[PDB]
Amino acid sequence: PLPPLPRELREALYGHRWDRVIVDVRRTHTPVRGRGKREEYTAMVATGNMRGVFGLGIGVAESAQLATARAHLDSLSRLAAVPLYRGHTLYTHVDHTFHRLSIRMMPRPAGWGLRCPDLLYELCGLVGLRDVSIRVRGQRGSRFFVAQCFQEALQKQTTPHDGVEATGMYIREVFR
RNA sequence: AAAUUAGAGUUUGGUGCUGGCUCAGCUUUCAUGCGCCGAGCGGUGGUUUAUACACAUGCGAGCUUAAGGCCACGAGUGCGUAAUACGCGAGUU
Repeated sequence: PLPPLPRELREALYGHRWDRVIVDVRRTHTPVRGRGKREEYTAMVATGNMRGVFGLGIGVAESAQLATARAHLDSLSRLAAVPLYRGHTLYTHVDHTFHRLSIRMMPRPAGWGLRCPDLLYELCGLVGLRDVSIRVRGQRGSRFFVAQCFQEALQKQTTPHDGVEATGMYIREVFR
């Protein structure tokens, strides 16, 4: 089989910096009419550029290298952009729930460090979150749902630069 | 110049739930093995944790002009007490 790569993505791999993280690789099972038990390796690859554009890719195949390569290229096909404060923290408090998992995410002032669970440490270093305290609640037994949940939870927040043109009201003085 | 939330493994042919068990965290013992006991300056800590069990012996309240004058402060334990207790807040005959 052959995985796809476009033309205009080939200004980006020559463009931004990039890092790659496999989320988890999982072996599923199916007993099938005719020959027996067919398995697929499902692989989940995250890819960011450490400046606030994040990507996820889920891939399914028969063997582990081909599965991780498919999810590797699927993530690099699928990128979404996430606003940060100066590349280290998120704008608001963030709460979200994918499948039924209660993530709770807070901003922290820069130089707090990442106080953060296992895979989400590489995830926040991937997209570029240097200073965030998180906790995940509910059944945390799946890596895939915390990855997808984290992508949507990043996409939830609100940006202040879409106001100053049209609110008549200037937005500055960040002194605590 | 206000200093502020870590999970993972475990259940099933697999997936997700459902809550439980465990490990990684910090603190804690004259704990129990195995090993050193070089020497000094120190902090500190033992509620002999328990027995409010039985105490050998020695010492802990004597001072002072026979006689008289002053020795209810210090130390220990938590039996009893669920409220004249203890804490907090007002006023006192």
